[PDB]
Amino acid sequence: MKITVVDLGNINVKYVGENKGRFSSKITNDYQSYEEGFQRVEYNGIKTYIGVGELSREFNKADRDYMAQLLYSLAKANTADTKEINLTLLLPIIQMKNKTRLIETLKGENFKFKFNGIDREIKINDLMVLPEGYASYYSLDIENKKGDVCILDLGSRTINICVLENAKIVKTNTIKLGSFDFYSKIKSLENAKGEDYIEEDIQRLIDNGLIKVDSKQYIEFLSDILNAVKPYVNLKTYNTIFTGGTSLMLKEYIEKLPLNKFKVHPNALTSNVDGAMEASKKVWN
Amino acid sequence: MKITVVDLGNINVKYVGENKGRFSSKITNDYQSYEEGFQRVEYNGIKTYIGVGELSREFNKADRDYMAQLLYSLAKANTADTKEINLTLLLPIIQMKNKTRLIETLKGENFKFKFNGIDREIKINDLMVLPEGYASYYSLDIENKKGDVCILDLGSRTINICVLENAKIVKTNTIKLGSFDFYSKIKSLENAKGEDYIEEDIQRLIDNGLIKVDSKQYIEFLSDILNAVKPYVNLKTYNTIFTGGTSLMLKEYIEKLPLNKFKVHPNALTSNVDGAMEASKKVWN
Amino acid sequence: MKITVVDLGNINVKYVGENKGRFSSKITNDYQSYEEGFQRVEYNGIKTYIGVGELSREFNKADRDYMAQLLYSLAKANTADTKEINLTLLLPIIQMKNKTRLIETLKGENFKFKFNGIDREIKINDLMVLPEGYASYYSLDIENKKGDVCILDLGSRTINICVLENAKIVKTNTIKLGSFDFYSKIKSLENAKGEDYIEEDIQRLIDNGLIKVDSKQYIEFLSDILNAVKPYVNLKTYNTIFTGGTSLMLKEYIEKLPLNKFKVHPNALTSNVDGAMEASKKVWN
Amino acid sequence: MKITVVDLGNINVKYVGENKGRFSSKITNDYQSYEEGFQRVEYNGIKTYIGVGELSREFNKADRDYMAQLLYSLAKANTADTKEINLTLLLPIIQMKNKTRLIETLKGENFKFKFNGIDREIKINDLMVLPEGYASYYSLDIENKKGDVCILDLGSRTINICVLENAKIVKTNTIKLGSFDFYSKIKSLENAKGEDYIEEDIQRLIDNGLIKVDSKQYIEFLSDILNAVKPYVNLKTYNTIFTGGTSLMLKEYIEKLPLNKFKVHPNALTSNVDGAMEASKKVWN
Amino acid sequence: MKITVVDLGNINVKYVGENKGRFSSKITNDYQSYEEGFQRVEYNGIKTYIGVGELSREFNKADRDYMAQLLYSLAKANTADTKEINLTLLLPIIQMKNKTRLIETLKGENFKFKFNGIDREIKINDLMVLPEGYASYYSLDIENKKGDVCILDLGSRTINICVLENAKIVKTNTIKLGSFDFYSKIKSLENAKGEDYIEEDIQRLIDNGLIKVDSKQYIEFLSDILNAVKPYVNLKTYNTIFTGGTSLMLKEYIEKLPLNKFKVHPNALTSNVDGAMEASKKVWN
Ligand SMILES: Nc1nc2c(ncn2[C@@H]2O[C@H](COP(=O)(O)OP(=O)(O)O)[C@@H](O)[C@H]2O)c(=O)[nH]1
Ligand SMILES: Nc1nc2c(ncn2[C@@H]2O[C@H](COP(=O)(O)OP(=O)(O)O)[C@@H](O)[C@H]2O)c(=O)[nH]1
Ligand SMILES: Nc1nc2c(ncn2[C@@H]2O[C@H](COP(=O)(O)OP(=O)(O)O)[C@@H](O)[C@H]2O)c(=O)[nH]1
Ligand SMILES: Nc1nc2c(ncn2[C@@H]2O[C@H](COP(=O)(O)OP(=O)(O)O)[C@@H](O)[C@H]2O)c(=O)[nH]1
Ligand SMILES: Nc1nc2c(ncn2[C@@H]2O[C@H](COP(=O)(O)OP(=O)(O)O)[C@@H](O)[C@H]2O)c(=O)[nH]1
Ligand SMILES: [Mg+2]
Ligand SMILES: [Mg+2]
Ligand SMILES: [Mg+2]
Ligand SMILES: [Mg+2]
Ligand SMILES: [Mg+2]
Repeated sequence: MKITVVDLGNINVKYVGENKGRFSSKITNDYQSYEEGFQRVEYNGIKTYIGVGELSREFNKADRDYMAQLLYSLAKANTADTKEINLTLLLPIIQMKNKTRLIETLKGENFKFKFNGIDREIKINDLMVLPEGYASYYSLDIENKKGDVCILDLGSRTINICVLENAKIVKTNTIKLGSFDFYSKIKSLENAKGEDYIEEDIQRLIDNGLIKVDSKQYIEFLSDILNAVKPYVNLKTYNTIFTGGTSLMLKEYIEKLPLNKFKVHPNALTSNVDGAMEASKKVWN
Repeated sequence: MKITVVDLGNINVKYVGENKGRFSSKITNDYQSYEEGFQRVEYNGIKTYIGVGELSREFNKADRDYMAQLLYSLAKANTADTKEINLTLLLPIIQMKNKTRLIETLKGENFKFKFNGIDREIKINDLMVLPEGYASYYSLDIENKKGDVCILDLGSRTINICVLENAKIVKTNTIKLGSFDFYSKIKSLENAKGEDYIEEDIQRLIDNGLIKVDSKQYIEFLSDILNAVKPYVNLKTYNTIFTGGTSLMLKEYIEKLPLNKFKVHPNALTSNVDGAMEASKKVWN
Repeated sequence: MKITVVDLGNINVKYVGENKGRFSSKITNDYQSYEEGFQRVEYNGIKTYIGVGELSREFNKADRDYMAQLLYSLAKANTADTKEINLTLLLPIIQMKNKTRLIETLKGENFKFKFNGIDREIKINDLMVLPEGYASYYSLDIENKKGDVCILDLGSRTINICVLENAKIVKTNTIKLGSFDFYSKIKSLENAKGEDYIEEDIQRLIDNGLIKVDSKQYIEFLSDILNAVKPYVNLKTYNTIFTGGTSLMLKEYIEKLPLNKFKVHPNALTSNVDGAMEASKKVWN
Repeated sequence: MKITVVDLGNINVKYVGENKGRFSSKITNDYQSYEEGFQRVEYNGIKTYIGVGELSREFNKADRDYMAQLLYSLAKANTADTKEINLTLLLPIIQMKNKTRLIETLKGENFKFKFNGIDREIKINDLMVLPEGYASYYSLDIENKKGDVCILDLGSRTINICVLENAKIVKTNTIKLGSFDFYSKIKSLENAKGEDYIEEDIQRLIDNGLIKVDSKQYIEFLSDILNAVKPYVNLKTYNTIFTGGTSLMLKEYIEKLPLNKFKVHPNALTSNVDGAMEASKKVWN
Repeated sequence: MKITVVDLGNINVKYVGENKGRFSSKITNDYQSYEEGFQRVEYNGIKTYIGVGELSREFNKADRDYMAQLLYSLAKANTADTKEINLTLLLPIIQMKNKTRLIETLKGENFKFKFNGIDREIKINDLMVLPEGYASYYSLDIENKKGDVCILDLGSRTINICVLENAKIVKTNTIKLGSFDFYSKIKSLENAKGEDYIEEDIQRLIDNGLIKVDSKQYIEFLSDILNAVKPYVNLKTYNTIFTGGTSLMLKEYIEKLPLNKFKVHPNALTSNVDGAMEASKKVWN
């Protein structure tokens, strides 16, 4: 009946159902004393405190314990009364076969969990999966659908390329690259001097003004994500729709490019989710 | 019972049966993840995603894996219920003997294939073959049949000449030339500067306004396709019927010629198919 | 006085001067702590660690920062005492005009650089440029020069065709294709399952026995590089000289072809360099 | 002052001045990257690379862009110092009136051109024109001049007949036929099987041993060029002087004919040029 | 003359010279009455009792009072007679520049100290520094040097990764993680109940059987140190050499991994020291 979309992501989880929103992908099974005060979920006796701790850098995200974050998002989006829903997950455009390993464990499965002590249960009627990037196309404006575009989802570790002709995909590819490698690069020189920073506590430092990131350190990352797309796409052609949070981290610089036709998608952070929302409406409704 | 006509072509496939239409000749056996979203066919365990990828530039088109495109066209034209049909293929006017190598593999053969996952089967009662150009004559209007005409099919790589006297052919020839060489010429100067274009993604660029093709670049191609026909035909004589997609690419210029009597065939893209359709009606029906 | 030849290439750099040799085209500007242990060069304050990192997939290789690799090759080939030399670079056969943008920045220019901390300087008397493929002809044996041959340089991303009549070139063309697309194809299915491989760390895997490349995966690449040469050359004619590293990657299979006269050039990896070496001798000496 | 003779021909250009010689009639305006390496001429901003490309099959050779080949021959025959010369062109024996359209554009005209980058200029004092065949008579030996002969110039597409009584012409005619039609005939069956040959790259194949031309395929061409001369000449009468390159292509067979008196002209390839050379000497000198 | 190697470490000091050995990194400046009975060193009037007390958790170990432990190790390794030696210290692979701040204070410096009341003096001819991990490669067996390996030094707080191709390093990185965080995790739940344990007195408890460490508490730490290496290395590739004491704390579990090729280095505790010993021999001797 109700429909929900969950982009697990590697550093941010983005859910949209009856109530939309997002949070961080950090998950930790470590023991914690002041449980009342964290965001936590206990599934079949194992507890996880979300929003803090490690990052689960594992690739191939159909097996990276996509477990407590999913239920937490389901609880946070819908309400306690809801029992049966329809899930529309978003896997990368190169790992779409892994849905076989994904449906077998979720479809027609009843999940009971605490969600901060207020225990509840939820079932899913049917599961659905879409590739990242492709979904963001549907959220796109009509003016861009007609032409030949190139959805370029710049994730945290995955760049997903989906070249769309007049309402038909042509090229579909994935590249291992994103903001995470940039964070590793920054820490490679920061931790070197005397410090102890890591990939998780390094974006907040830039936000709060401790890491003096030079203007050209972003230019290098731009030219590195564009020296990995030439074999598959010519950006001057194929009017582009930059999406993903990484785009907003470089929006002030992506607009100063020698590209003849392009744009940065509005609400890029939630585009891949909103488009999948439309698609789910089209299918079930 | 039912009749179908399939012009495989080198850059466009054109089929006409219960439901007419066309598509691109691009075929690729490359692995693709998001299979659901492409147009695909799996024959005896080998899969092909049609409409994207390579071009299969091989000449002598009786052996260029005329395999998945044919079945895809058969499925797209007729319906799932249909089992037995009559095929009327169109080989060039110089490769008509190769029908021997063509009939032996198709006549009385049952073909089973997926066609985007909805597996089906089809048999062909008898196979028939006609030369390109000659067939387009039958689709021609009556006013032109009476006179002495010269069907000039300007394909992508083959110019087929069929000189018809009063309902009887006289001269029959094939020339290696067409729009593909023009595309190669354009890329020879475009890719030279800094670019990476190829023969496949170069027509769309002209359509979408990135390649500033000069007016005389078409004039050169016209005079090059006419400096290859003088030995066999004098165009001023033999009222001509330009056909093939290449003609429409030059219709605005072919009409400004110093030729005493000529025309560009209407629906030239599908003339060679419609005429063969009439001929098949005449034979079986 | 001294003469040097440098084929920058896209995945391998090949230099021949007083001391010949080669290395990888990988270049990275990323900060590195243990500088002593890498191969590095600092030019006008920007440092580059060669042999590791990215690949610089940019086409039109007259602008792809052909900068630190060139000086590194110059230092590694000649000795510290040498000051003035003559450079004979090798551009592709379709980008030979870009020498205008190449000579203006190098001719009569003194370059000072570190080369692993032992700072030195070097000047070049005059610059010279030759097209890829054509140069490899001169390294060829006499038995093949007399006839009508077709130098077919199968690079990593560029196939360069130079058809030579009796000591005179006829056809000259470039095609965007090579081993890099094959690596992308392999990773398209390897990274799909659960892995994280990329075009750079994928050949070593084949060498060390982790990627079970099927025998027909090479056959597909052969027939794909031969379905891109028919319009320009008929391989049965024009006795062929396969060159480039890609040929050695397929030497065991290129010899089982239905071609009437052909061969795989010995030391194909360095043929395009040795031939240019002869030509430079002829010109200056 | 100096004198030059230029037989443009349809497949071979033959010039004789201070330095004699010949080359191929192939001309192409197509863009080419490695300009240094071809034989090229740029006239008033349009460039042509001679010796490669198309063939310019147009008849009535007073308008077939007789433009870059002429200047190239002039430059190659004479030297850079020469400024004013006397031209003696050779039109067919049926198109001798077209000299009106030829003199108006050349006489007293200064032509400036590059000739492979070494720009130069040249003027012509007066222009002269002679018919093909007739000129070859003057190069003939004295033993044949006295009698009643029949100059039979077997060109590539034109057979020129000039019947000479005792130093006076009687019959003068032209026939559309020659080696080009034979090449078209050969390709009509070669390209049919699977191949892609054309009239331009088909003689070299015979020379290099790929086309197994049967002995009687030449006999058919002989009897076809002799079934087109009976109405105008009886070959048994009128002791004949076969000239033109086509004769050398059939010299081994023309000598086995049932003709009472005949011969194949020595240096037939250059006879029509040498005779015109004598005539020019007679007129101006 | 004599050579010594000192790995200060964060929880263990490891020295190798004329006499090898190790001890604990605990250092305390606190006053102690029964001085005779402890291991102590007094430098320029400040005394330190080694092997007991605090731990000096400071990172960037080029400034963490690397002072009394160093001299104590020097005295314990060599003998009283020795005056001049050569030091080969081991900094992490990300803090190798700090050698600048290290050499300035030690090179050519005479140090006088008590060493349990028997005052003595020592000078160092020259100082040398190597990165952790890289040094352990030299102690490795020949069978592993030839291949492409990945030295993975699992320290107490630092994981040092050095990817070695055929005798050449490629990737060099440091990660803040190790056994110390595991000890903090254990105490987080032990001290919670009623206890007062700390990171220093918690390993001995496991050894002596008071802390019932579950088998999966080590598995969590394994998967946490492997969820921090995927971005930089794929462990299935790059045959690995686990080193550092942490490896021995998990040797019984590291061998049950789904890794295709790996091993735990013998004498892992002293590998990083022995390899540096070889390197020092190579350089000075
Ligand atoms: N400057 C800026 N950056 C943002 C904002 N929101 C997200 N980002 C960046 O976008 C990245 C999130 O990547 P994400 O789209 O979640 O990757 P995914 O989880 O793999 O899909 C983070 O690294 C952020 O730095 C924002 O509001 N401002
Ligand atoms: N301008 C224009 N060109 C067209 C159109 N349809 C087809 N063409 C051109 O016609 C060519 C197709 O050639 P085709 O007839 O399929 O060759 P064949 O496959 O060998 O028979 C393409 O290169 C197109 O550029 C059209 O609607 N407009
Ligand atoms: N099997 C094998 N392959 C090789 C060898 N050397 C080079 N190659 C292949 O040749 C390719 C190098 O292409 P290259 O000639 O450098 O392209 P270019 O840089 O554009 O000129 C690589 O992808 C290698 O896989 C060899 O010794 N054995
Ligand atoms: N066997 C042979 N044939 C030749 C030779 N030279 C020229 N030919 C033939 O002669 C023809 C040239 O015809 P040509 O006299 O130039 O015709 P034109 O240009 O119209 O005057 C070519 O088709 C060649 O096959 C030769 O040395 N040997
Ligand atoms: N089980 C076991 N563990 C050991 C042994 N020796 C050392 N360890 C562990 O290894 C760790 C020492 O780490 P270390 O290599 O000194 O880190 P570093 O000082 O930063 O280089 C300690 O936490 C010990 O628990 C041993 O013999 N047995
Ligand atoms: Mg994403
Ligand atoms: Mg056609
Ligand atoms: Mg190359
Ligand atoms: Mg002639
Ligand atoms: Mg250590």
